[PDB]
Amino acid sequence: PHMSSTCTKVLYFTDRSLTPFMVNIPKRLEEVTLKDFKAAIDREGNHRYHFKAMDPEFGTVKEEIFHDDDAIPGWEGKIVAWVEED
Repeated sequence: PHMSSTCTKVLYFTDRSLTPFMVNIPKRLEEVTLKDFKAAIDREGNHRYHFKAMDPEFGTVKEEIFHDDDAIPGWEGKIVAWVEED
């Protein structure tokens, strides 16, 4: 079963693993929201979400995002995220 090109691949780290997980979002990227990431990683409970971003002032940072509806940062079809127990 084959996927479309409107994939965005996500690497995510978890509290409970040393090795990242890789999953895909069936959205482009300018379309992915915390809602979609949430679903994709399908972990349940209370978590905090931090994402690889570039801020023009601080450089590369892990920027926390909270709201289902917020857009999430990525680059060239890739998202990098960290999940924690909250």
